[PDB]
Amino acid sequence: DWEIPDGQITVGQRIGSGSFGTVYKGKWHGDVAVKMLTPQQLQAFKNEVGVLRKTRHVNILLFMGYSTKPQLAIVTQWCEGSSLYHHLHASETKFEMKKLIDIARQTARGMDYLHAKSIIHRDLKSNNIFLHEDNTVKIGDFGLAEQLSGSILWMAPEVIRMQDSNPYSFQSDVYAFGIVLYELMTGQLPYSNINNRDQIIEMVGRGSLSPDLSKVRSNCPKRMKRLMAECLKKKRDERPSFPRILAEIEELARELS
Amino acid sequence: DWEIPDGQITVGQRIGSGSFGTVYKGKWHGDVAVKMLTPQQLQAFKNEVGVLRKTRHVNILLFMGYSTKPQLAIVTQWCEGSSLYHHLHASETKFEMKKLIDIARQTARGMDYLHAKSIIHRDLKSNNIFLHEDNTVKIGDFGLATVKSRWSGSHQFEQLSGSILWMAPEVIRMQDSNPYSFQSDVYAFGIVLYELMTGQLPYSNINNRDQIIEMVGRGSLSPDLSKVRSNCPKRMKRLMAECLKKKRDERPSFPRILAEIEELARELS
Ligand SMILES: Cc1ccc(NC(=O)c2cccc(C(C)(C)C#N)c2)cc1Nc1ccc2ncn(C)c(=O)c2c1
Ligand SMILES: Cc1ccc(NC(=O)c2cccc(C(C)(C)C#N)c2)cc1Nc1ccc2ncn(C)c(=O)c2c1
Repeated sequence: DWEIPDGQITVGQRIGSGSFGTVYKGKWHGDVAVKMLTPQQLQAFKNEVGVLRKTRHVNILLFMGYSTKPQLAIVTQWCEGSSLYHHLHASETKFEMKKLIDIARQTARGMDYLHAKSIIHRDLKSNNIFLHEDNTVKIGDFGLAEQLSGSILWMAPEVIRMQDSNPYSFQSDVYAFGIVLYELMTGQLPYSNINNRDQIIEMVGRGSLSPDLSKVRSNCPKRMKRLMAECLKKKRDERPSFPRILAEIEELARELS
Repeated sequence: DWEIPDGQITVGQRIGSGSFGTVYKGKWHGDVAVKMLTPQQLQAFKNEVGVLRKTRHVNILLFMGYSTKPQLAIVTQWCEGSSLYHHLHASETKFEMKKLIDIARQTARGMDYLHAKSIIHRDLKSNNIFLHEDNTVKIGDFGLATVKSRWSGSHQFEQLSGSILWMAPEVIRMQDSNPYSFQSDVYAFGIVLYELMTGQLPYSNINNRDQIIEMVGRGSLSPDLSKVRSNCPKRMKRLMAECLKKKRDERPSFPRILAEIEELARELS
């Protein structure tokens, strides 16, 4: 099975921490990442292992195993480099249009696979798209934790309204992908001009606010700008599905190279 | 689970073909490789899916799924680029020592993982080490041949010509009809290390295959370790010699192989 016996993993350097969980770099048949969980977090651990063991895709963080003794741990592959957010907004790594579209294609592949497996990511954003060895996209959920300040920009109008106390779906994931596409094609975050977070939460929820699509770079293909606008629509039933998103991106990638 | 429904995979270009198995490049949530088998190869298919679904490692070919309708199909990730054999021997891709050691380190990681999962590779060679995007090692078994004796308990080197260089002395002897082990896999890895550090295949000066089969089996033949390049680390040459020993019980295990290479890599920076 995927259960890793006690004493096999060599837990190294502490990478990040929050309440509930701590991530480490470790050794287990090469480089690995280990996420340690509190004994209280047993159900959450079981649900996270259950979702991760359903995935075998190049563009999804590779699940490798879990441990139950001495503590609850989730073992994945070690990602090398930084997130797409870091590249676009923290560093100033100026990518060529070819590479931008490739990242978008690799992300659509990962998202399309998840949806086919009946998995909603629930928190798709550039901070959750790892650029492994500066080339391969690895979609994961790297968060550890008003409290959702780092996810509001990618939140669909109905998610912000918490519309049925169950506002998450394949369509809300499509919306977040439209925001990732915005980031890639403009090189910036949406609502950069707006100072208050409560203004964003209120105006997006009401329908009074949407990203400025005139901010896209001059070499942004026409098909990409249309698809981004289709992904960002207010009514979720108007948004496309990922099989259509991916085929549109793949057809665009070949038309460029 | 991992069964892929009919009509999902778009089977594209034919990459390679052999007795029993044909491989294709396809589309299924991005790029994929599809291996179609004959309906008569059902047991082999089940055994191959069974072994592949036990693996989740960066340095092992990523299994993605399978289909049984209209034909038996094994779906894996699509590898980009060429094999380590192609880089070292068919081309002249001249790697720096840093990269050579990294390839060996990534291969020892993959091999160590397999052994921990109680998987003997059975046919490790530079042709089965894919250099994905010219950087990440992906160990798989890319052979489509199936050549041997189906009924032959003791059997043939006229169909195993592409694997004899990596075959341990006891594998060639087929002694006990049970010659495959973790130790025979360690031997093949010693030959991959030879290839990396010399830049050449062992016994390049010997013309007859039957001469190689006879002399290696008898103990009368072993690779010329003076052929290693001048910047080959001392630790690497010793480890290669330890991996290539005639008595299999004298060969090291991969946890140790890995530990020696990893410390060596950091010792080079
Ligand atoms: C160690 C770990 C274990 C589990 C998870 N879990 C997930 O990412 C996840 C959890 C639930 C659901 C999903 C889905 C399937 C929705 C996706 N994608 C993913 C993340 C991690 N974090 C993790 C993994 C690899 C890493 N490599 C390099 N660096 C520098 C890191 O910071 C790092 C962090
Ligand atoms: C499509 C396929 C399905 C299954 C396997 N099977 C194995 O690799 C395998 C079969 C049995 C056992 C093992 C083990 C686990 C021992 C290893 N390693 C591996 C290979 C392939 N071949 C395959 C896979 C990806 C490819 N990408 C690029 N290129 C250009 C190819 O030629 C290609 C070929």
